[PDB]
Amino acid sequence: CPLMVKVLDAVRGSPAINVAVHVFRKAADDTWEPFASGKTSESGELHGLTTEEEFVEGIYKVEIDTKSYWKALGISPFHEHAEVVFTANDSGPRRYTIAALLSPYSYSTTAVVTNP
Amino acid sequence: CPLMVKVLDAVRGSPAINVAVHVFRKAADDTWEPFASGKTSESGELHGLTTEEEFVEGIYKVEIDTKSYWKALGISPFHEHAEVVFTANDSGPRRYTIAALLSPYSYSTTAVVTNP
Amino acid sequence: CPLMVKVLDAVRGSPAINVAVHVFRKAADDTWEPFASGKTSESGELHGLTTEEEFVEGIYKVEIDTKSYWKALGISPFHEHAEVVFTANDSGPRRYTIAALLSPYSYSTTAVVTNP
Amino acid sequence: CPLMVKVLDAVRGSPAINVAVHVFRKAADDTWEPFASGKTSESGELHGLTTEEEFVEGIYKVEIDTKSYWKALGISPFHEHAEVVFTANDSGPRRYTIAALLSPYSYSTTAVVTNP
Ligand SMILES: Oc1c(Br)c(Br)c(Br)c(Br)c1Br
Ligand SMILES: Oc1c(Br)c(Br)c(Br)c(Br)c1Br
Repeated sequence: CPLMVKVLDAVRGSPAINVAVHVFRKAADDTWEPFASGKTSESGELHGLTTEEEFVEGIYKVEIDTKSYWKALGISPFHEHAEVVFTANDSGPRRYTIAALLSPYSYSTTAVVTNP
Repeated sequence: CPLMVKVLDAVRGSPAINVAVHVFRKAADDTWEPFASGKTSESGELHGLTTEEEFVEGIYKVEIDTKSYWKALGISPFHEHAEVVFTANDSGPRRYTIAALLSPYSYSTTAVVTNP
Repeated sequence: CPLMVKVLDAVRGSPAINVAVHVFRKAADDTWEPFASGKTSESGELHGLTTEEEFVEGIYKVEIDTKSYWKALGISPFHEHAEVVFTANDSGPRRYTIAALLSPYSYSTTAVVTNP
Repeated sequence: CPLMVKVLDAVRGSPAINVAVHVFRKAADDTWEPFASGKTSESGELHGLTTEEEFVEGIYKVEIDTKSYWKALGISPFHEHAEVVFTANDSGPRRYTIAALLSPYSYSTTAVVTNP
């Protein structure tokens, strides 16, 4: 899988488990079309969202439902979610790991991109 | 002004100057409607985006044009922009400072909410 | 004052108030000698640590007592403290702002160096 | 191995390869004694620093040589290194992953702690 998402909880110092993640791709008509979704595992990771064949060149958006994650832990966070928007595979296929480091009032997101 | 944005450049170690910032408010149609905008100053700050009278409760999105910023510096960026989506609530501190720390392939955004 | 520290709390989304900060300067014996110290204000800032006359080139260490801060809030922390070690250089901007963004199991520190 | 270090480059969006890492443990006499060292792999990871038997309860310091990393890339960074100081195994053996996200003038470090 060319697209992987990893979510970590900066309060507990652990993977953020069962976090919903939705991926969209900008369509020719400039609207966000559903592309893939899933939930993070016990390791805070989400694999198998797509394939090299399906993951074509385009602008993508990964929305991580951080609000539900914090609310489930008894915390009312600042952000509705964490959304990562980026152009992918414009110079050929690449492997993308989208990491998100979560705190109730702050989050960091990083992309580690490597060749297939 | 109850809403301010501050942006920093983690590569140069300085305020991120002249970064375009657009604020949107979610409408009944669930669409994003332009609310306020501007460019960060020499101190990397943007104030005077709104007033207490106009800044009512609701869902807001702050989009920071990080791609144009890195492009101007000749550094290849990953993200199209940095979006901060949140719900403004009156039963909470009155002033919101959205700080964004930028790196070409990584960014963090934090909300510092305080009283006047 | 050419050196200032600002600390934020990523859990509460506010300035980190009353955090102990100690500055050390590396001596010829390669040991750390106390240089300046204080506690962050209600705005999470610490200024007036030194003067331009005293702040000569050399290696400095800023230690932020993050453990005592989280302990006071009843949240189990990971780090003993946050250390920022750097070389001050005259052939570079004159003012240093060391910002630290705190989470119980994660922290980021950034240097914003500017001219007067 | 109960102690792993992962280093990422936030400018290139890739693992930070060949980064020197030194680990120390506070001795009964309150000085930092050498404990283990190594360099990050092509994946930005450093495994095999210690064992469950050797990694006893104590205060540890992981110093990541970020300066040499940036200098080798033609960049003069702010920090001399990134040092993570923490108490380990005080409630029994744990597995620690110390992650460091690097930028020339900023760095973030997070600890993901899990049971053996
Ligand atoms: O003033 C700030 C600076 Br400078 C940095 Br860097 C960060 Br991160 C945050 Br949050 C604030 Br508020
Ligand atoms: O594996 C990672 C972990 Br763990 C953390 Br924390 C961060 Br930040 C990043 Br980027 C990666 Br990739």
